[PDB]
Amino acid sequence: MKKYTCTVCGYIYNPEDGDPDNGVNPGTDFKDIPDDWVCPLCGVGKDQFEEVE
Ligand SMILES: [Co+2]
Repeated sequence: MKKYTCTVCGYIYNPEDGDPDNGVNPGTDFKDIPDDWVCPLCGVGKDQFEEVE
């Protein structure tokens, strides 16, 4: 699975780690994260993220 970065603040979503404090368990692909989730650091929505390639 691919890493995704927040293009506003630089937070990296790592699917191996998830974001468990906000209910995103380890092993969750970015596409499967609920669409109301926001960047844990800067608070922007998923639409400001992009695949790290
Ligand atoms: Co951010």
